[PDB]
Amino acid sequence: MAGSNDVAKVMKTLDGMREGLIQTAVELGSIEAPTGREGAAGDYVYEWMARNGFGPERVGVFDDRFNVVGRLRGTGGGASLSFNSHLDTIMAREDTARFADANDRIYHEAWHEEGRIYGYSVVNCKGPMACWLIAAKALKEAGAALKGDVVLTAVCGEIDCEPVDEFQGHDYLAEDIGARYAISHGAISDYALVAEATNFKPAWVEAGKVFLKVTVFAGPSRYTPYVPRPVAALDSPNAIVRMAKLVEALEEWADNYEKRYTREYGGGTVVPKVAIGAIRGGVPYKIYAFPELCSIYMDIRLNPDTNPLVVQREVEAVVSKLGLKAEVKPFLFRRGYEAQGIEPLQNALEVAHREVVGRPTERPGSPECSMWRDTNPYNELGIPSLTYGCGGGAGGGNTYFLVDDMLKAAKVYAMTAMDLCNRTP
Amino acid sequence: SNDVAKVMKTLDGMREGLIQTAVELGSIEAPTGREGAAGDYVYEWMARNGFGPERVGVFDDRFNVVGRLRGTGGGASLSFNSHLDTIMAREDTARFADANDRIYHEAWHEEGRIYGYSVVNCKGPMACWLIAAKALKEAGAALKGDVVLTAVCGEIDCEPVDEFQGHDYLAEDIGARYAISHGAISDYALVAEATNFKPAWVEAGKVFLKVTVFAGPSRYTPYVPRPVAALDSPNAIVRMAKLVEALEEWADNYEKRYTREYGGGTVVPKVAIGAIRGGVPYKIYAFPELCSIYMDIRLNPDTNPLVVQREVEAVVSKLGLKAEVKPFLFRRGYEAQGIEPLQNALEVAHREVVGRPTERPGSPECSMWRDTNPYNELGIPSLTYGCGGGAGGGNTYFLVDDMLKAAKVYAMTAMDLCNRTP
Ligand SMILES: N[C@@]1(O)CC=C([N+](=O)[O-])C=C1C(=O)O
Ligand SMILES: N[C@@]1(O)CC=C([N+](=O)[O-])C=C1C(=O)O
Ligand SMILES: [Zn+2]
Ligand SMILES: [Zn+2]
Repeated sequence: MAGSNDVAKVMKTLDGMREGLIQTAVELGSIEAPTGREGAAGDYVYEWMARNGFGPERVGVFDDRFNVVGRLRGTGGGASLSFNSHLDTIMAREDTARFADANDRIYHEAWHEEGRIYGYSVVNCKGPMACWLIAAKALKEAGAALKGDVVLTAVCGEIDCEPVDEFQGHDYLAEDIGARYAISHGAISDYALVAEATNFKPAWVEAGKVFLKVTVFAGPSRYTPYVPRPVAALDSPNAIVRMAKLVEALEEWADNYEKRYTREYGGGTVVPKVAIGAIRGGVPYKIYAFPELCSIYMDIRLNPDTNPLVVQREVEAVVSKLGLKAEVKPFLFRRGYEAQGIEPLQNALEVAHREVVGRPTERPGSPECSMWRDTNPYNELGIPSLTYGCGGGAGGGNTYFLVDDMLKAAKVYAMTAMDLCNRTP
Repeated sequence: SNDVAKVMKTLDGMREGLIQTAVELGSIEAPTGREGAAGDYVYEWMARNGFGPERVGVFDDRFNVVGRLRGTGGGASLSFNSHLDTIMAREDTARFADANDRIYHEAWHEEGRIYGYSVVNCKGPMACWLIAAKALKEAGAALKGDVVLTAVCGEIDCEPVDEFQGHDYLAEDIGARYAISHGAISDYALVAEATNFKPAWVEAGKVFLKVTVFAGPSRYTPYVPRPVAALDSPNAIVRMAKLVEALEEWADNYEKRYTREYGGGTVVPKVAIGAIRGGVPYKIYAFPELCSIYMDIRLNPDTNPLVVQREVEAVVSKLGLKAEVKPFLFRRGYEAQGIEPLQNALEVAHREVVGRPTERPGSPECSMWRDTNPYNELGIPSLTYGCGGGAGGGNTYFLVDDMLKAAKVYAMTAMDLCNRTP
């Protein structure tokens, strides 16, 4: 495996699909699809799949935020392979609170130039998606012989947004309604390749995460004309002032956390990092009396073998060490996984890659193995899964794909399927 | 120590609140899909008793309720978990001969007993640990670790499929797993359900299959071809009738073949055809070219859903029928790992309160869906334990005496386990 030169026919068929590949990627990439509003992108993919005869279904918690699942049905007796990429993209209509430059052309558009396709939404993640969409089209139209099904899974809400506090429900949900939902409601297979920009480097371990809301307490609040001064920062009745000290302690803890929990796996080396993604205390429209509490929100990545409570307790000890009183409240926990029994997919992939790209695969860097990918939900559910695709990673952060690379990735995908899907499950 | 004795007879002094909480909770209409009001009651109950509840939910009218009894520090934390939804809706006339019988929809205190399917499943076991927590708090029990109080929506096996999508039809995806994934974590979790004081720490997974038989061509009744052998009938309903018989045979043997013994219980994974539809009753002058059944196939923890799908496809091809066999639900079952500390804390409290070692649970009770699966899936070793016979069995009432024992077992388990070191 794979096949004979059933492969040759499919490779040429893909050669002839270069314009479709670019067109699909630009059209998809041009659709505004920040997490929370992936619907329009979903609709595009549904119709694309319908046109091409993959019998898509919308599989979603919400009628405007859904996954799209289609299939290329095999003849029987082979392993099934899922291809998966996500529908949502990074920058909403205006993320001025995160980024200082929340509106550049590259951040909200996509176009074909030279032999490149530009746009963050192409890098992450409409480009890799176009690649396996085309791969499947070629397989279908070439009449490739496949015993197993190919499952086509475009998912919403991959990006790490989460409800918390007063931000609840439809507008703020993500991973809970995405890949895991799609799989749990029918999109199952023997194996799954998650297409993301990895520069043709396969990973099959990823991090989990625990998000902590840390609320430091102080008080009592006083009207500004009555505030006691001077007072040592850690004793300040202003929770914001205490939080400032806590923040630098947590930064120290974080510097060492990633070192202490670094851990090497067959699938990659996890370097689990920590960042303080938000802070808020008091409200901007009533500032005449300082707040008795102040909260930060921490993103703490987990290697697959770390219980979230171990991390919560470590943060609680940083707080205690400072003599502060705080609530350390988790509001998100997802496990990361190393794929188990990945070998058949890893092998079929390695063989396809060598043929198409012409060299052995390189091992990915740590960040690419220490993040969230939808390989976690697949592996969680017993579907061995790895991530692989063309392009320098979005978090790199790349701003374009080479059309040559995309075409290579499409071929790798088609070859992988023609091999793996003809193995007996 | 000697808090135990104090708590024990804080609890016997609470028989009134236990009964009232169970009857009031059980009296709230809360079929899966409409569990909101039950959630509100639980939230308000938690708030009055100082457990600082939070609504944790995908929808503002279908949510989990998570509360907490905070420990002094340095101990293991324990979740108590029960679900807010109940089995019967007043409209389930499609399922039950008399879907409006009082036992399905009401709860009441009579003599020694509390009647109501909604108390058996699951307001009764919920009241048990609600009261246990209240007793632990008020008696000022010393606890190093937290007790996490987790009332979840959407535990019951309802699922979207076909045109039935979204809010009204979701369940487990927005229930316990959602609650845990969004903060309700602990070192251990006790899922309070009716188990007749027998602990289970293995449960089944499941794959739901939509099986659609194709036939045709459809004809206006005055043109229908007869006689035609069943398997050749242009009427998909007629073909499906023969397939149903074959799948019943497969199901008979399936549970034998995949029966499997675990430390946490013996799993006997069963199969049932839960629904059928072909054609529509308001247009019956031309028979349908397709007909669908919907299969509930339980999985032991070590069975891949695709193996099962293939087996069903094999039954179809042996009859020589054309059909789509389509999975529309798959969830894994788990045997807990590292359950020993909870198992032990439970066993000690149980022997003391109930006065005899625990027995292994009956196979159905560890061959079903329970929210131990999400906890174990997420690395929180979890077992299920509580008073009374299983609703699915199904039992109709709880003895208030049993409810009290359960509450005491819960309280004692916490005082032990939450004072061990994490
Ligand atoms: N009498 C009817 O109009 C009613 C129903 C059908 N039909 O089953 O398509 C045909 C008729 C016909 O012969 O015209
Ligand atoms: N897991 C359930 O809650 C859901 C469904 C039923 N039931 O269909 O009777 C019973 C259960 C039980 O009593 O454990
Ligand atoms: Zn991505
Ligand atoms: Zn139940």
